[PDB]
Amino acid sequence: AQITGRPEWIWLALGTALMGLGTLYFLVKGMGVSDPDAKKFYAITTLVPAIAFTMYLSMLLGYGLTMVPFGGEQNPIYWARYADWLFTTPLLLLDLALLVDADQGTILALVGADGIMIGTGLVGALTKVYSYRFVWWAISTAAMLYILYVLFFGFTSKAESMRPEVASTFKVLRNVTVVLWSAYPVVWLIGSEGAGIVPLNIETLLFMVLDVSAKVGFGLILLRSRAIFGEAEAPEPS
Amino acid sequence: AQITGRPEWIWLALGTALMGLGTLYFLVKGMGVSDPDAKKFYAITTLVPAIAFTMYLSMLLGYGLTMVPFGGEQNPIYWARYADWLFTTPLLLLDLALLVDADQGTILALVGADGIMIGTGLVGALTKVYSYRFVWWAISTAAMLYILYVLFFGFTSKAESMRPEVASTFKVLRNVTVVLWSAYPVVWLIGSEGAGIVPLNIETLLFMVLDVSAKVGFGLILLRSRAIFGEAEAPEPS
Amino acid sequence: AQITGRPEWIWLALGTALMGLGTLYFLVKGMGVSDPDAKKFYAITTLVPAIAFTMYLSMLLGYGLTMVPFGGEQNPIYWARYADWLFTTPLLLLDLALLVDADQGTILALVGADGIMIGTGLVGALTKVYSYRFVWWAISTAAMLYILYVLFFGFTSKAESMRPEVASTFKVLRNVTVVLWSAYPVVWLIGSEGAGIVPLNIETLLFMVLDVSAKVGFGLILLRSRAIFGEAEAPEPS
Ligand SMILES: *C/C=C(C)/C=C/C=C(C)/C=C/C1=C(C)CCCC1(C)C
Ligand SMILES: *C/C=C(C)/C=C/C=C(C)/C=C/C1=C(C)CCCC1(C)C
Ligand SMILES: *C/C=C(C)/C=C/C=C(C)/C=C/C1=C(C)CCCC1(C)C
Ligand SMILES: CCCCCCCCCCCCC
Ligand SMILES: CCCCCCCCCCCCC
Ligand SMILES: CCCCCCCCCCCCC
Ligand SMILES: CCCCCCCCCCCCC
Ligand SMILES: CCCCCCCCCCCCC
Ligand SMILES: CCCCCCCCCCCCC
Ligand SMILES: CCCCCCCCCCCCC
Ligand SMILES: CCCCCCCCCCCCC
Ligand SMILES: CCCCCCCCCCCCC
Ligand SMILES: CCCCCCCCCCC
Ligand SMILES: CCCCCCCCCCC
Ligand SMILES: CCCCCCCCCCC
Ligand SMILES: CCCCCCCCCCC
Ligand SMILES: CCCCCCCCCCC
Ligand SMILES: CCCCCCCCCCC
Ligand SMILES: CCCCCCCCCCC
Ligand SMILES: CCCCCCCCCCC
Ligand SMILES: CCCCCCCCCCC
Ligand SMILES: CCCCCCCCCCC
Ligand SMILES: CCCCCCCCCCC
Ligand SMILES: CCCCCCCCCCC
Ligand SMILES: CCCCCCCC
Ligand SMILES: CCCCCCCC
Ligand SMILES: CCCCCCCC
Ligand SMILES: CCCCCCCC
Ligand SMILES: CCCCCCCC
Ligand SMILES: CCCCCCCC
Ligand SMILES: CCCCCCCC
Ligand SMILES: CCCCCCCC
Ligand SMILES: CCCCCCCC
Ligand SMILES: CCCCCCCC
Ligand SMILES: CCCCCCCC
Ligand SMILES: CCCCCCCC
Ligand SMILES: CCCCCCCC
Ligand SMILES: CCCCCCCC
Ligand SMILES: CCCCCCCC
Ligand SMILES: CCCCCCCC
Ligand SMILES: CCCCCCCC
Ligand SMILES: CCCCCCCC
Ligand SMILES: CCCCCCCC
Ligand SMILES: CCCCCCCC
Ligand SMILES: CCCCCCCC
Ligand SMILES: CCCCCCCC
Ligand SMILES: CCCCCCCC
Ligand SMILES: CCCCCCCC
Ligand SMILES: CCCCCCCC
Ligand SMILES: CCCCCC
Ligand SMILES: CCCCCC
Ligand SMILES: CCCCCC
Ligand SMILES: CCCCCC
Ligand SMILES: CCCCCC
Ligand SMILES: CCCCCC
Ligand SMILES: CCCCCC
Ligand SMILES: CCCCCC
Ligand SMILES: CCCCCC
Ligand SMILES: CCCCCC
Ligand SMILES: CCCCCC
Ligand SMILES: CCCCCC
Ligand SMILES: CCCCCC
Ligand SMILES: CCCCCC
Ligand SMILES: CCCCCC
Ligand SMILES: CCCCCC
Ligand SMILES: CCCCCC
Ligand SMILES: CCCCCC
Ligand SMILES: CCCCCC
Ligand SMILES: CCCCCC
Ligand SMILES: CCCCCC
Repeated sequence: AQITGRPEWIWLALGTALMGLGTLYFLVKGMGVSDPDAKKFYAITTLVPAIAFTMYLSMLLGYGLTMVPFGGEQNPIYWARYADWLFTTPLLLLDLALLVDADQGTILALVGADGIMIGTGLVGALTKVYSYRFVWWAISTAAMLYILYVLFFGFTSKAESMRPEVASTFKVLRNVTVVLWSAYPVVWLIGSEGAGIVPLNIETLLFMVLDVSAKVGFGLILLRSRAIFGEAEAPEPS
Repeated sequence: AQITGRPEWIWLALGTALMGLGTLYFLVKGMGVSDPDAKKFYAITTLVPAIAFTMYLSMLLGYGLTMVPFGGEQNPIYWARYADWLFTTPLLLLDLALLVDADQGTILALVGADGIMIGTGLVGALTKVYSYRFVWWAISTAAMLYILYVLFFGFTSKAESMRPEVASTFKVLRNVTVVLWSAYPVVWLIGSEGAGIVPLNIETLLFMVLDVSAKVGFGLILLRSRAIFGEAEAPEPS
Repeated sequence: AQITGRPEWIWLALGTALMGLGTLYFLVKGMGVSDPDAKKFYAITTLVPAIAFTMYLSMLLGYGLTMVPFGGEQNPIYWARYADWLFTTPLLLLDLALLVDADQGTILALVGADGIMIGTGLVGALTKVYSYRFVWWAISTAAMLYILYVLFFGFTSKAESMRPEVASTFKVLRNVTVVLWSAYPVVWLIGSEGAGIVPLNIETLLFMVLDVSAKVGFGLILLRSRAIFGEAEAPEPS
């Protein structure tokens, strides 16, 4: 943690803090919720920042950091991010899928595709041959594009099915997802794990901003809506 | 396995044996059970000691043992225990949750909180900076306390819901869980992975006694009850 | 990847290719399927070769290869296969279980037993003490035999239950499974990870042929049948 990771500590520290407080806020928010469906959205959404909190701390303390030889050098790689995403990204997808009461088959596809995206991202992050790192990047990107596709096609129906009553929240949470998520591959490609055009320091800041928005930001919007209570034809505001 | 792990072999061996026989006994016990719900409790409960059997053997053979530098020394750490618990603790929680027909949202919360408890416990077990090991211990402990809380609040209802007919078993299995589980953090804190007040030898014995009671002990009580067959208003003793 | 793995590259390359094309074919095949149940079989079955594709490539590029000291030598071990199987074997079992609408309890048992089979296989593959490698092999084999057993007993009922209408597909997919799966333990035992009677080169070819048949082969048969649409009393050919 001397020359490996240090300048970026500030972002890691802020990251940890913002994720901790977010978890505590959603935790308090969920107290009292007796609604079955509401219970699902709270559990899922609370765990997301909780898990990230854990991994951000591992990176801050230096545990979730490792050196990867490539390009003829020792490159500081935060593998901890993948352990985080492995569980948080599928969970966020569960939030969107549950809103529209997606089919099991669609959930499985979304989850599997995400595991591939993260798993291949991790392999690319640890791959010793530079050129091959981008081969893994391309496959993970295809996995992501598959996911984005599913979220926009064959995932809704207003004819009393998936988006018949209150689907406005889903549309907004979908907008954020596609926008934020699509930024990760770019950051990775230009940062320390990729071309190295942006220093690890700036890379960390970007991932911190993206993570907090995709977890806490995403969470705030979802847990404030009325869509988490009713889908048939009952809002349930209070 | 020379100076790293040796004196504790006896407990590891006994551990392995008691877990093996327990798995074989539950295995035989489940033969014939056609009851759907009963089938769930048998599958879950049989797998628990089966998994532990595997990990206890890995520790006995030396595979699930690693050296962790901290406190200015090479500390023998049985990481295998975490691989065990990662799967067995959520499974035990599934047994309790299924008994009371808990909500999905509650199951998710219980499972997620457990994964955090185990994951953070593992990170603390492998952390190179001594003082930081206890930071991970505190977080894992909070996760555990969260779980214990859930098991005692907003997890029952006699008004024909969660604990309307036969909930006596749940109460007894809950008593054992809170008592045994709460002992793990103490053992860890005073043993080899923590302060080092108790030798690894005695630590292993304690974890062996606790594990067998929380798995086989817990299993015997559950698989003998009638609660595994009926919940509505039918015991189904024979 | 110099003396460790090289001669076997051809099989790894072919493996990668056959798995890629298989995934792409099932992908195209699933386009349009609106049937809920059909959706499950397509998702599961498509992901299988997709995951294997990823791991076959990791082995081809050298990432999923490691050296394991035993027998007084450095033995080239493709650990990547276990990461593949960890997810693909349970998924294939889900296909068979879903066809007959197996009970939850039975699915859990099948899944748990498979995780043990793969996990113990992995430990045996990485174990440093030669003789102990076969102890792990025996346990994994018992796990496999348990699975085969379940697939042939207490897994069907023509009296309007599990195999009342179209169970012919299940019988054929069961025949292939038991035959192909039973070959893996033999190959492992006689190959590089075991006795070393068959060179790693030939071992790889065998696993490649077995994998493609158990994934793509198995997939083609399943995704062409009408059983994936109806079970009650409706084929749904077109
Ligand atoms: C809380 C974190 C979230 C929502 C993270 C999402 C991450 C991604 C969409 C990352 C995807 C990647 C690729 C498509 C290519 C390879 C590198 C990754 C892992 C950055
Ligand atoms: C079969 C094993 C069982 C039921 C094990 C349960 C384990 C725990 C409740 C362990 C919890 C821990 C903490 C709360 C703090 C950090 C260390 C641990 C992992 C021992
Ligand atoms: C796509 C791959 C498939 C269907 C692979 C299946 C693998 C097995 C049935 C492997 C089982 C093994 C044992 C029973 C003993 C130890 C070694 C293994 C892992 C080869
Ligand atoms: C910043 C808080 C750290 C959390 C430690 C334990 C968390 C358990 C979270 C469970 C969340 C869903 C119910
Ligand atoms: C709303 C009922 C839930 C039925 C099970 C859904 C499984 C979702 C998989 C999520 C992946 C977890 C990391
Ligand atoms: C790099 C830009 C930082 C943006 C921070 C935005 C915080 C949003 C607070 C919510 C305000 C609602 C009206
Ligand atoms: C001590 C017995 C070792 C077990 C080896 C294989 C176990 C498979 C267990 C499946 C349990 C739930 C059905
Ligand atoms: C009784 C029906 C079961 C519905 C799914 C429950 C999922 C439980 C998660 C258990 C965690 C496994 C390690
Ligand atoms: C350290 C104390 C050992 C306790 C062993 C107890 C075994 C319990 C057997 C059940 C007896 C039922 C009457
Ligand atoms: C819907 C189930 C499959 C999801 C697959 C995502 C795959 C991304 C890369 C695949 C490589 C193709 C050979
Ligand atoms: C057809 C409804 C599905 C209910 C959940 C089944 C869980 C199957 C576990 C599969 C293991 C995944 C690797
Ligand atoms: C080692 C033998 C190779 C076998 C290849 C068989 C491919 C099967 C193609 C399907 C033909 C259907 C009539
Ligand atoms: C300086 C540490 C602060 C910890 C927060 C305690 C309050 C938790 C409740 C959140 C509303
Ligand atoms: C040496 C390269 C091996 C082939 C890799 C397949 C890559 C597919 C990328 C996504 C279109
Ligand atoms: C309708 C929900 C809005 C999501 C994006 C919010 C960005 C808020 C920033 C305030 C300047
Ligand atoms: C999604 C729009 C694409 C913008 C261009 C990104 C390129 C980044 C690399 C800088 C050389
Ligand atoms: C000395 C090894 C004993 C193995 C046990 C075989 C019997 C299994 C059936 C359990 C009632
Ligand atoms: C240097 C310490 C970093 C802050 C850690 C947060 C710990 C929370 C413990 C549970 C109350
Ligand atoms: C009502 C179930 C009892 C659980 C604790 C049992 C301990 C038994 C020990 C016998 C001396
Ligand atoms: C749950 C009751 C607490 C008893 C005290 C445990 C302290 C153990 C440490 C010994 C110095
Ligand atoms: C030489 C690479 C070929 C890639 C395949 C592109 C077509 C995909 C659609 C499959 C029918
Ligand atoms: C030194 C050997 C330890 C005992 C292992 C139990 C093996 C069971 C194999 C399956 C019948
Ligand atoms: C009834 C399905 C057949 C499964 C085995 C097929 C083998 C085909 C090989 C063609 C020579
Ligand atoms: C399933 C039939 C068994 C055939 C014999 C396999 C033995 C392989 C080892 C070669 C010495
Ligand atoms: C000198 C104190 C370091 C910062 C502590 C802040 C906790 C978020
Ligand atoms: C150390 C700062 C604590 C953050 C509290 C949350 C502000 C809304
Ligand atoms: C159900 C998803 C399986 C996870 C596969 C891992 C991808 C490399
Ligand atoms: C209709 C979608 C436009 C193209 C989106 C992304 C390209 C990879
Ligand atoms: C909700 C409409 C999406 C438009 C996205 C623009 C793509 C660059
Ligand atoms: C409503 C416009 C959608 C914009 C989506 C952004 C494309 C990257
Ligand atoms: C490296 C990224 C390729 C471009 C993808 C789509 C641009 C919006
Ligand atoms: C050189 C500074 C990079 C700017 C990052 C902006 C954070 C929102
Ligand atoms: C000398 C024999 C060692 C002990 C074997 C016992 C198996 C539980
Ligand atoms: C080696 C001892 C075998 C244990 C058998 C179980 C006793 C009830
Ligand atoms: C460090 C915790 C791992 C998260 C597992 C996710 C539980 C569904
Ligand atoms: C009502 C609960 C009493 C306190 C229990 C545990 C303290 C951490
Ligand atoms: C069933 C009542 C629980 C009392 C536990 C005592 C706490 C130290
Ligand atoms: C019925 C009394 C409950 C005791 C619980 C034990 C507290 C650690
Ligand atoms: C190290 C443990 C702190 C005390 C927890 C509750 C005592 C029953
Ligand atoms: C010095 C012996 C420790 C006692 C452990 C007791 C096992 C129940
Ligand atoms: C010289 C070209 C190597 C083989 C490429 C084939 C892709 C399947
Ligand atoms: C490089 C060969 C491509 C394979 C296409 C699939 C043949 C049916
Ligand atoms: C060594 C076996 C791992 C256990 C996985 C649990 C299956 C639900
Ligand atoms: C009725 C089954 C015959 C024996 C099968 C496998 C032996 C391990
Ligand atoms: C479908 C009948 C199975 C016979 C298998 C032969 C075993 C060697
Ligand atoms: C219909 C005959 C079944 C053959 C099964 C093969 C046994 C290994
Ligand atoms: C090494 C394998 C033992 C024999 C198993 C059953 C033969 C069909
Ligand atoms: C020496 C060649 C081994 C034969 C392997 C056959 C592939 C089906
Ligand atoms: C030396 C490799 C043997 C493989 C022969 C042909 C495989 C079909
Ligand atoms: C990022 C801080 C989370 C709390 C928002 C109210
Ligand atoms: C502790 C604050 C409670 C928040 C209620 C909405
Ligand atoms: C579960 C932690 C995995 C670490 C990845 C390098
Ligand atoms: C669970 C471990 C995640 C890290 C991957 C190397
Ligand atoms: C690696 C992630 C596993 C996905 C489980 C649904
Ligand atoms: C690099 C892939 C970007 C995808 C755009 C949505
Ligand atoms: C220094 C400001 C940090 C906030 C990140 C968006
Ligand atoms: C610990 C031994 C398990 C069997 C109890 C009958
Ligand atoms: C092999 C013993 C059978 C047990 C029946 C209860
Ligand atoms: C799956 C085995 C993980 C080992 C942890 C150090
Ligand atoms: C599955 C691996 C568990 C060990 C963690 C280091
Ligand atoms: C690491 C444990 C995963 C939890 C799956 C429900
Ligand atoms: C160290 C935590 C103990 C919890 C008591 C139930
Ligand atoms: C020597 C006795 C071991 C039993 C553990 C409770
Ligand atoms: C092995 C090739 C897969 C495609 C079969 C049509
Ligand atoms: C691209 C080919 C389409 C296949 C339709 C069955
Ligand atoms: C998730 C990858 C694990 C690698 C096993 C050695
Ligand atoms: C997820 C990691 C699989 C490799 C086991 C060592
Ligand atoms: C290691 C495989 C986990 C099984 C999840 C159902
Ligand atoms: C080595 C085990 C073979 C099993 C035969 C079906
Ligand atoms: C060289 C032929 C390869 C096909 C494997 C069955």
